[PDB]
Amino acid sequence: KIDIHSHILPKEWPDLKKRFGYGGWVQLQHHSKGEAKLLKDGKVFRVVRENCWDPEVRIREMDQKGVTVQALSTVPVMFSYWAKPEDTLNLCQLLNNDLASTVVSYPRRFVGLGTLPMQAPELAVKEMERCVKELGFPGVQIGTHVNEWDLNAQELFPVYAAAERLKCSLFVHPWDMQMDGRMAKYWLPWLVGMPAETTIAICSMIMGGVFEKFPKLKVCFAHGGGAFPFTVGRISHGFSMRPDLCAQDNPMNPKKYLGSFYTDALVHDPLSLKLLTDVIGKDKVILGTDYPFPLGELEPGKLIESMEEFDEETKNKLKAGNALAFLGLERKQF
Amino acid sequence: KIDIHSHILPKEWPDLKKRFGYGGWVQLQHHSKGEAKLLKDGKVFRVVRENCWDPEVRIREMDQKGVTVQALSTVPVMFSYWAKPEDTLNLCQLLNNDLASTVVSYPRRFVGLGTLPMQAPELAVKEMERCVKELGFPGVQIGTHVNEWDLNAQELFPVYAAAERLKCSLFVHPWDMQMDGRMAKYWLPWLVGMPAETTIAICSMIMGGVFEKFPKLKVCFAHGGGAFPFTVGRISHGFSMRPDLCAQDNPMNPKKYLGSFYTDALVHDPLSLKLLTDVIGKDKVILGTDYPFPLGELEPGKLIESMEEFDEETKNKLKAGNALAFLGLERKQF
Ligand SMILES: N#Cc1c(-c2cccs2)nc(SCc2cccc(CC(=O)O)c2)[nH]c1=O
Ligand SMILES: N#Cc1c(-c2cccs2)nc(SCc2cccc(CC(=O)O)c2)[nH]c1=O
Ligand SMILES: [K+]
Ligand SMILES: [K+]
Ligand SMILES: [K+]
Ligand SMILES: [K+]
Ligand SMILES: [Zn+2]
Ligand SMILES: [Zn+2]
Repeated sequence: KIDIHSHILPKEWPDLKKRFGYGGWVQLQHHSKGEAKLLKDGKVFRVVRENCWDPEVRIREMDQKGVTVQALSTVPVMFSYWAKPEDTLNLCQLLNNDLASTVVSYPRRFVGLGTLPMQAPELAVKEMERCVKELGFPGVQIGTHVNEWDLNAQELFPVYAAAERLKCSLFVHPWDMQMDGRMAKYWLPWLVGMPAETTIAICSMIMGGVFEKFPKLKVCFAHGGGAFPFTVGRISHGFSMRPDLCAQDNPMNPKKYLGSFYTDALVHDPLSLKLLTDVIGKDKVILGTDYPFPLGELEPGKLIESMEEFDEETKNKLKAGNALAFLGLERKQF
Repeated sequence: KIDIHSHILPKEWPDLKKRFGYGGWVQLQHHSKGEAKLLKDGKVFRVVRENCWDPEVRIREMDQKGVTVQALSTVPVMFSYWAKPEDTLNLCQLLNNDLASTVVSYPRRFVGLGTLPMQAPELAVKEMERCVKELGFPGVQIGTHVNEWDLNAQELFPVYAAAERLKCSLFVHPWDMQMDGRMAKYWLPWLVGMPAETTIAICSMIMGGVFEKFPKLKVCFAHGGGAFPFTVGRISHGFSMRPDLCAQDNPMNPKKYLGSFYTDALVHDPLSLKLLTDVIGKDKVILGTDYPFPLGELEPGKLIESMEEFDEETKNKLKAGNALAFLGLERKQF
């Protein structure tokens, strides 16, 4: 029904080294029909298909797979938290506007998840205010960390305060793992580095008092919380054993916040999905696909259809019900 | 009945900075009765009790907790893979001999797992052969990586080949995670760094072809494999979707290796333990405690015994049966 985890790019965008005056950016080249390359200062790193930018193609594959709504967000490599703040804000506004146009073209099939200049919180609050009031976005997508800041950093608290005030949902996506060293092999940053990033982000928001200070803030973590649903016992036990190290910014045990945030259902395995629903809750698991990248779910929702343990009310919660709750929307997409 | 995961230190050892000519080593200083300080070049990093060195104290606690046998291994901070090879080997002789003398004093309560100078595979094979033949150890404890080498590195294959031949089991313990920067907070190196170090180690051994090339090698991973039982779906899926990044040293899928290695049961929560035996297998999960450190299990086997889902045959496999099969020992312990 609803896919909370899908990425989209504009059909094109200007040379960002020319626009801003320094390198490190991502561009897009239509080298042949139906395909395109993603470059970084000339060096290609991935090839994408038409479904990465063309909404016409996405709607076709959405009807084919049974998907009703896609929550569109940018590709996390575009976060650009490393750049100068004024330049990231410029890029965020470019990416957010293209999202708004794609959503208003098919308001029954798309919702928008914006991008924020997280390195400059005063600018990110303003761009969030524009994303909610003007662009009508139900939420934004942010990384699991912002340069040397984990999501516990006090500098980020005005952004959380604004998001809780604006009723702006947060989708926390892992990015900027170590790409070299020992991690330059076996696709380790994707297979292991990204789940570790999400686990760090969950712990950092819990022990940083984020969920405590902003109880109404609605957060969702990608890839089923990473390793958190399995390692929560170790984390919870460690908090109890060393409160001098873990209980200084927030005194509550991390298990208290089970049921205070969401994760997506992208775990590929039924055993992993059952533990996910068992630990996080049947009301806090949302169907996500990572469309259109191949590391995601090929048949959206097939893993939830196959679970004989879930009743039909629970399947419909993971397929679409929990997405509506996290986004703060109603059933207006028949 | 059997605890495969417990650490012990010698009561004393000389000034290592003077023994080897450089700093960075660990010293044990007794400041009070029943307590001692661990120093890294004068700076304390934890206070330990007498049960970390005194075997008499361990015996009393083992009787009171119901533990028949402890597998004694050194504390991973003593791995010393960063130092000169001939100096780390010097330390391995000191640690393994002291480990050996504690086993001969109570030979039905202890078996030894020696330490090796893994940064010099040729010396490691020598000292390991000495451990098995001259000292009688059924295995050794090694880290999840040796400097820039992961456990897939072909430089370490002489260690694996000697292990299959000598019938020497490998207990792989996470160590040398990032300790500073973003990880310097909330005990993250132990709560998140250690499980991730172990997940990387399982992936490197699988995708490096270690289990295929040494099918009789007996390997056990610590802390329930870290994140592997929960994220094996994503790891297996990422292997099939990108054979050009993962399948260049071993074409077999990671799922085919569920059942080719052991993990301990140190996962603290019932749902984590049930998933652990669902993925790794009821015959490949071993009771481990991390004695005497507080992050471990205070009452060994209490979690296993409380599992209503398990039959008595399964509980005995986790309590002692799987440890004996992994260590390759018979019931010489009454
Ligand atoms: N290596 C490598 C490599 C790279 C990069 C190298 C350096 C910077 S990005 N990008 C891609 S495209 C899909 C994508 C790109 C960026 C973030 C995400 C988050 C997710 O959906 O999982 C997915 N595919 C690759 O294999
Ligand atoms: N931070 C910090 C910190 C440190 C260190 C800092 C730098 C080097 S060690 N050591 C201890 S003592 C038990 C122990 C020490 C070393 C490895 C293991 C593996 C296991 O869990 O069994 C346990 N406790 C701490 O909290
Ligand atoms: K919202
Ligand atoms: K920053
Ligand atoms: K053995
Ligand atoms: K137990
Ligand atoms: Zn994604
Ligand atoms: Zn340990």
